Amino acid sequence: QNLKSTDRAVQQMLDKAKREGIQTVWDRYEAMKPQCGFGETGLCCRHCLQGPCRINPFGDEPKVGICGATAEVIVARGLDRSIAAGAAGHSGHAKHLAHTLKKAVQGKAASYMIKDRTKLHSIAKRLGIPTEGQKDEDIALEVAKAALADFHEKDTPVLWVTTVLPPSRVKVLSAHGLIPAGIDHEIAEIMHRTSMGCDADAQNLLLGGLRCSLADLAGCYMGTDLADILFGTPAPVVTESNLGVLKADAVNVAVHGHNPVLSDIIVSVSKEMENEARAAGATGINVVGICCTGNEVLMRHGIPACTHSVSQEMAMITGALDAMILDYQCIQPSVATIAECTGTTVITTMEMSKITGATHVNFAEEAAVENAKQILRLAIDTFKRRKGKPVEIPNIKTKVVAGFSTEAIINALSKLNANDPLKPLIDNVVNGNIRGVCLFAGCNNVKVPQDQNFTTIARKLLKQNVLVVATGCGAGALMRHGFMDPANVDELCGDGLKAVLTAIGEANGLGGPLPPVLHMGSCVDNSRAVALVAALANRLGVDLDRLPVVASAAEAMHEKAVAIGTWAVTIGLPTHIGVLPPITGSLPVTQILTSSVKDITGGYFIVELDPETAADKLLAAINERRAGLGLPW
Amino acid sequence: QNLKSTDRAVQQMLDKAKREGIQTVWDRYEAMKPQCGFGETGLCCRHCLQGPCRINPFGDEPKVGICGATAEVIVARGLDRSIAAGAAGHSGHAKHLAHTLKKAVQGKAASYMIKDRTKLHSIAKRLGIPTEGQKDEDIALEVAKAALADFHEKDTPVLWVTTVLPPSRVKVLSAHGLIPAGIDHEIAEIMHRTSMGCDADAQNLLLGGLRCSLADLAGCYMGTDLADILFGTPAPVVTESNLGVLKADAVNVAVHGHNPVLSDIIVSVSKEMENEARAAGATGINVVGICCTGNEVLMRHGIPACTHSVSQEMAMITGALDAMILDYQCIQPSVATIAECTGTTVITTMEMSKITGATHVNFAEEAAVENAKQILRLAIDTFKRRKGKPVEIPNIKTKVVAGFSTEAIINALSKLNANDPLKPLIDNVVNGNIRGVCLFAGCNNVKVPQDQNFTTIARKLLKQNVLVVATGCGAGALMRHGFMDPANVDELCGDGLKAVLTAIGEANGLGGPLPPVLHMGSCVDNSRAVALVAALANRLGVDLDRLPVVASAAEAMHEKAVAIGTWAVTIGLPTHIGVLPPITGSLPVTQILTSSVKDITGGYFIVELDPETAADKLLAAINERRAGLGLPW
Ligand code: SF4
Ligand code: SF4
Ligand code: FES
Ligand code: FES
Repeated sequence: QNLKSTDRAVQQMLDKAKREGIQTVWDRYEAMKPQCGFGETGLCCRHCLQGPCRINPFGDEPKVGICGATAEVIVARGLDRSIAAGAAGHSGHAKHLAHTLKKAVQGKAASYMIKDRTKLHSIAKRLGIPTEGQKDEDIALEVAKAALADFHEKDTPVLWVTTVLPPSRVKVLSAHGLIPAGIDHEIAEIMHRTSMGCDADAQNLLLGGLRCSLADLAGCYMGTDLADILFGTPAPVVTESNLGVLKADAVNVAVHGHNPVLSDIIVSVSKEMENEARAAGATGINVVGICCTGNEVLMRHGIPACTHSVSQEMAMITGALDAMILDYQCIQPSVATIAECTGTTVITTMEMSKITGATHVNFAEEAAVENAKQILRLAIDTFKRRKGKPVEIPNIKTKVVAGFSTEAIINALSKLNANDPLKPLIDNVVNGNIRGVCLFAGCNNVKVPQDQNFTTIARKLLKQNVLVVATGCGAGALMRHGFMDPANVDELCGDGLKAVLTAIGEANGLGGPLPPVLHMGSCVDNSRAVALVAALANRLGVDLDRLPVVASAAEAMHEKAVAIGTWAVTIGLPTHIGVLPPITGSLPVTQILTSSVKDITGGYFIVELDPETAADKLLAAINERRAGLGLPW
Repeated sequence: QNLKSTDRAVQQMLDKAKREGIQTVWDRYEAMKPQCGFGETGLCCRHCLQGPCRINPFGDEPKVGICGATAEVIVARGLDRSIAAGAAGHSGHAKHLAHTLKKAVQGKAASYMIKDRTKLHSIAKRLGIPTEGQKDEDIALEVAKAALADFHEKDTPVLWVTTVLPPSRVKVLSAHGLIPAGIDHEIAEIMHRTSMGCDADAQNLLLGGLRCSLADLAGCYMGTDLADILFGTPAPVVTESNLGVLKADAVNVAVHGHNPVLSDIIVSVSKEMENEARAAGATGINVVGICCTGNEVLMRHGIPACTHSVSQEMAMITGALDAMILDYQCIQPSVATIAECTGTTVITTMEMSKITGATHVNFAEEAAVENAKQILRLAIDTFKRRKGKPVEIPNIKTKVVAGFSTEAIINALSKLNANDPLKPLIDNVVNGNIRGVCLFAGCNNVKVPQDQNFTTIARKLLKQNVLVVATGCGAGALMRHGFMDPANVDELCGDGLKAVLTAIGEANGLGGPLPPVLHMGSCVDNSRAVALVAALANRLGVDLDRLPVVASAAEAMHEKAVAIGTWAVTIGLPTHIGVLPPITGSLPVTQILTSSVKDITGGYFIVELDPETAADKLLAAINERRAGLGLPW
């Protein structure tokens, strides 16, 4: 089972599923082999009904699409629709939060409120919305208004791009026409330009894709900003991760999907319902997180993380998961089928994301506390029905220190330098105690043994003194393998990095270091990494493409991860991807994305499936930047 | 060559291309056979990097997507992205026109103006924009404002849906949550819901697709409205079609693509440049149309139509096409490669639609007359370079009467009844002289011998007294085979229909009938058909799904045609498609789109690849509606 997952709790559940004849994501992958080579290389097009068209990677005909579309056009068009789809998901998320903030300050949804007043005012100030003399509810109205207005064309470009990147970066992107006009505007224009008989120049196509990736960044940043206003900016917290956080004698409820609008409320109400749960024979309600909405409540409330991404079905296989509460994105629809076997109540809550066979409970922000009790009451009923059944919760978990928003990282550093909090970080970059910064982001992928690329690359970078930060299921992978436990700093970290992590943790009075990897939050919270890196660029007076900062989507899966990787490249970072994206069928497109895009944005993709080799390449990219700043490396 | 195209001019050029070794769309189709069966049935998914996933239509594994996505989810998600892509193209078109109207009345683009004042005021009135006491430029500002606002969420739904359908239809659609909130909003929500681990219920998915098809209708209607304001509402015109409208001794310039913003200007300036052309040795500038922008200038200016859709390359093979001026959509990118062989100058003009190897000339509405002269001067240079070369223009053309906007049809009918212009049409429906109405729309497709389904079905309906109207390349197909020449009414039309066409043409004082098929314009001008049908519903006091009106996308190709077919079904029409859409891999999805959707919208798809059989089915659908209104049939 070690070939399927490096997670020991997951291996245990794989044996249980095998015993019980429950089919998993790894079984459905095996049954799909060998996979279509035209699709894996990107050489397939179904954009019109004359299709499908395919192109042999090598050999004889077919060599060209029926309408004349070349390999490089087919490959670029497919990549562009992937980016637009990713943009649409982060965008839908952010829009949901904007409507929620508006409803809240309109007296239309009392379960919600302005919790982070300081964040509200600073966002307002960055957007140019006057706060002086204004009611909080009115400033929030204006901020929600601004969020909604960035989805479409208007007199300004998308402000959740132009106001969050340093002016030098914005000017570089404007010079190539890459600043988005509107988030949903860019998505539609991509779908237009990639439809039949439209855009048919690889460079032109890919420039459109860079601009749409910045629409995805906007949606990520907007999501983070709005969730922080509504639910609070994260600060350091300690909790646990992996299947052992389930408790046989509790009502176990997974929150799964993406939007905290839902899960934050589940968390607060579940506390209101402890006695009801106790009456039904449970110790209480055990809320646990899966995928990004689980990261959101881990970051803000210390809710333990159960599992992530590719292994999400295994939480159900324990037999102890009473409910799985979903909103949207990255939920394997297999869970609805598996539920019949495992007794789990799968509940969908959003009108645009249903799963045949799951129970659907409309979630209205207006009725949030009421709807959440209805949902938790299904959970308690389910708990009562497994009275007497044996469960198999692997007794396996790790300790997780998390909650490192950019504000929290700045505050932590401020203990070493109150008026110039970034300076201590930059001092150690310069003296070599910190070689550079690597962001791990994105998914697990069934083609890669689960977490093997994230932990292999992270180990080699940490030994090399790289400051490692993580989000989404990259954070999931590293938390489940101990990388967020400060007790593993001695084992994992090079001396220089250890020194810095220890110097900062001591100064935050905890007699021990920060953890080996800093968990910066959900995948929209990749925007936090951007804020940090942009703050560093600004403090240094250089652009981002001169900083010794890289990203790694080491086991990428979702269209969203493709969108994130592309905007990492667009804002100037060397960006590793550890799964093959469908571009290998076109050497010209590959060459653009791994090399000449350096001349446009200064970032570039690093395609490398071998994790030790990837680590080497990421170190070389870091050290090259070090060299360009005139530092030793 | 009769197996490739039923057009004799196209057959002649196919022989020339074969002789000269120039590869065509039919050669690239042959080279693609046999085509992938997973893609043709819809059983393939590439929405994440764990893919590609496929599902055997029959047999053993694989039976399910790696994430658990079932055949019916994969099929519905693919269909939904097709609809969104179609919506995005009609939407981009309409947006282009809205910005153009705004620029114009802002003094920012003098080449453009309000030409149809009456249309401006009636649109303003239907939108609720006050006109009383207001300057035309201010009303136009407000109308452009309203157009732009329908792309996004706001206090009202999309008004180019809710104000163009009768209230009873809007209430039916609202009851199922099908009214779009915003055009680009719906496109992005589709891309979101169809991304991995999101919407996974076929019924839910397809309801989203119906709503996004109404966003496509909005964009079509908005495009028609805005192009009519700027360039004039069409009125009856006489011209010609097919390759014989090219003239060896003229500068032959094709306008190709979709937006009249461009082609209308090419038309007017080309007249300014006749002497320049005469100086270079040409008789003058011969502007001819291809695909929908060619329909637009045919409808408004009587510009002859050269060719359409699948056979567009053949205009170049004549050796006489000096320039092909493009904006976006449905242009085979092969034209850039073919140009090197044929001497044609291919010119792109829109930043989001370039073709490697073509010359690009930025077109700015602000500089429209200047840019258009630069472009025509490339044309004249090209003409001069084929001095002495032999050309092969097939001496083959048809006469085309066209320009039947809904306003023109109402005016024509008004000659038989001034204050109740629709009544004479309805009288003849009732007495049986008109069996019902069929709209032919959409593309040619290389899998079908060109035009064979459109003319076979049209012949059998016309004999049965059906009033046939047509748009886009369905209009192209029928015009090129004589169906828009009033001299063929005796041959083609049943006696009842002949009677009516003759009664109306005589009353419009022309001593002869209207043509056998009424050309209602480009594919956005399918909205004109909607206005007519809605006016008929309103005059009858019934909804559209009680009218004896059907649609046929008999040789569909583009995502746009899929979008149009789906909104035809959504507003209540029996809607034929004559090519297989990728839904056959899922019987539940097929059953929804061909049968239970009747219970939701009253319309339904009719999938039939055999044209005689299709005609039978369309007649049965018409006669069933006749029966439901209590009429004989
Ligand atoms: S767009 Fe071109 S390459 Fe794609 S399916 Fe249609 S004919 Fe084939
Ligand atoms: S979304 Fe599901 S069915 Fe589609 S490629 Fe990914 S794993 Fe396969
Ligand atoms: S030919 Fe397999 S993905 Fe299309
Ligand atoms: S397997 Fe051929 S279209 Fe994907």
